[PDB]
Amino acid sequence: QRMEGGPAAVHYQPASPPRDACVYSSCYSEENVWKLCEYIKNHDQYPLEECYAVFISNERKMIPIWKQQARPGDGPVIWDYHVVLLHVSSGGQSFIYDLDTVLPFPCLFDTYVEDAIKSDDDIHPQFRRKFRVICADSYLKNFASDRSHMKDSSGNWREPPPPYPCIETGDSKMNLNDFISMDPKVGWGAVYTLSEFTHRFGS
Repeated sequence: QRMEGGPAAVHYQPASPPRDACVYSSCYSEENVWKLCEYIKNHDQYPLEECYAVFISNERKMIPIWKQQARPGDGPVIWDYHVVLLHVSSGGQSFIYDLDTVLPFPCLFDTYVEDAIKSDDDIHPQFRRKFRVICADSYLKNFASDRSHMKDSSGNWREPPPPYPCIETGDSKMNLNDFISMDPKVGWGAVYTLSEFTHRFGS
């Protein structure tokens, strides 16, 4: 026997609708997470300060993620970047909302790290993961994307765009590179190593 123990939110209520009821577009995870942040803001359930947009990438923009819908099985998808929502519940128990995972929606942090992320120990160093964590309030206020990165040079869509107008602010219409970048000298939020990330939010 082992005691898995602070306070565990055993009665946790999701901050989102059911997976299938959520606004989702394949290859637009930055916008899928943005829409979850907007839903949490307009819903009177959880404070926005408890929620974070998490960008996963690296210098070479080649990161493995396991348990992904786009590739069923034991092998990973190699993304240029991926975005999930992190909810740190009042007690300190963390939950991951990833609309692209075959793990539960939402999923306990430790379970998502264990099965989806795994250790960088025996991973080829060029594939190792870094994490930019942005408060959901700061993500909604500062994030802008004109979707120019999803068009070819001829101007045709690589993947069908989301069925609503481009997200913009007063300050910018495109700053997506400042979020995907894992340079701590650019952008909003904090950039973490895997060990720093798993420690901060993991039990």
